[PDB]
Amino acid sequence: APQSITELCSEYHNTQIYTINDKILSYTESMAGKREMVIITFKSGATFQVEVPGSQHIDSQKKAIERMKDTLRITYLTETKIDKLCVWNNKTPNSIAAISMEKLYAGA
Amino acid sequence: APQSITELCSEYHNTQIYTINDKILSYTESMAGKREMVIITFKSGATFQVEVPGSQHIDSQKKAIERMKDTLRITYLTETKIDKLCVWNNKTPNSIAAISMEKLY
Amino acid sequence: APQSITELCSEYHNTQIYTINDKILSYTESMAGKREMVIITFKSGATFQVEVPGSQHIDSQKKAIERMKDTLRITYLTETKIDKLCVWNNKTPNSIAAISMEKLY
Amino acid sequence: APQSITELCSEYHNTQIYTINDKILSYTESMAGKREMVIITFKSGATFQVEVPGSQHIDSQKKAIERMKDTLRITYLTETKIDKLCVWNNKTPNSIAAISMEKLYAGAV
Amino acid sequence: APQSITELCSEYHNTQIYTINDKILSYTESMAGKREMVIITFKSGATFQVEVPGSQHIDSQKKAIERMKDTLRITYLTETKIDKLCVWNNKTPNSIAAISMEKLY
Repeated sequence: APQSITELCSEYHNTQIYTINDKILSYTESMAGKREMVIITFKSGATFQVEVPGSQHIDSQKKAIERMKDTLRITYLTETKIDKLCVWNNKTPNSIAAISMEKLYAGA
Repeated sequence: APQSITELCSEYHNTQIYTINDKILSYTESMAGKREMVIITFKSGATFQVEVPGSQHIDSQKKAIERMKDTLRITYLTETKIDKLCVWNNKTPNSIAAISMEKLY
Repeated sequence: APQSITELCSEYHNTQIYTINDKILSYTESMAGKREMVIITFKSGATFQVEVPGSQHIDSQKKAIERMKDTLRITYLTETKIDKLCVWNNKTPNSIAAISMEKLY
Repeated sequence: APQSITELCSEYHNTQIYTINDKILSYTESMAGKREMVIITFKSGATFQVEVPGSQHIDSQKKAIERMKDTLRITYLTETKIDKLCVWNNKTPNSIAAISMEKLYAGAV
Repeated sequence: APQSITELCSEYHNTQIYTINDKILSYTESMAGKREMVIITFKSGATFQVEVPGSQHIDSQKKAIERMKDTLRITYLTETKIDKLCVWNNKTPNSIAAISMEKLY
């Protein structure tokens, strides 16, 4: 198993690491039919989504998607700084594949 | 996929964006049979609901409804400011379709 | 759909609105067989419960009950002030049907 | 339905109320096979568990067990004071059956 | 039932207790197909994971895994200090089997 979000992104096609290093500016959540998704944007202008569950996803991904949306909401509400985002750039807005957060009052 | 709550609202009939720009005044939650819903109101007088799961909803719009209700509760409790609300105006009170929040911290 | 907890309570028999206007004094949760419930009390002496899921509950209520119990726990932990409680008075202690929370902010 | 954790504990065999009146000292959670449980201890030395789901538990107890573990974790994290604990003393460590939490009150006893 | 994380770790093969005594430095969560996992690292350089649900895992382990990932996220967000970690060292990075947290105030 990968030990980094970067290492993890390297295993997929059409993924790309975006160094956010900032907290979420806006959180949008929809329960509208066929558009059950979450959209987050940063002051950098960057906009991402946790795309509507469908055929692009496998079964094990069902819970992961819900968890990802749970994470984005709590991250937004607690004003937690997001470090990097591994996203699929072949989707508009870019679909989130993985998220990493780092509390840096130290190093590594 | 839409990149905005406004853009998302544009894809539906009977929807309408309400610029709330305020925190939830009251949170009401019911578990009473046939009225399992959540009602939120703002000091503006505006009142909205996350309607009882019915036949008007598609299969896995089921999880989204629960999540919407989870979001409204945590938003209320944390006194988080809600920006906009895409709602279906063909329901009384207006049913929530999407919610957007932005912290200009 | 009702726009108020009071309006909602009016639709049911054996319900009654109780103006709590106070935070939860005690939170009791049981996972003991046949008594999987939650009991909350206020300094007013008032005691309420989210009764054990049974034959009087339709399947739409199943998630609502769990949500109600989730709400009471987080309300208690965050010391959030509860406004009103629509409860079924034909149960001892009174069973919670709906809860409303307001804020003078 | 009982109106108290004490009244509730009275309905069961092998149960016993412990007046903790303190916050959780340690929270231990395991996902190891056959030992999916939670263990909490207090500075009093008292140690309790939310035992691994099995035969002794029924089917509505399934969600209640998960909820109990959810409650212990949030209680621990928020440093919330636990009042009493109705536990089954026929298990080691004692298995948690119910938990009660009181929130101050200058009105007094 | 064991009464300690260390006593619990002793019941398994390929497990090992790591005394972390520190808060999580980084939290990584993936929903990418076949890599639905969580990775946490500490300033000590130590890196652990809650491995992708597979075959080693029985069935009641399904909820435990989700719970473990829920715990790591909330622990990270609240900057809570983790005491010990019982992990399976036969995986890279080491897979988390159990976690213990203490206060000592």
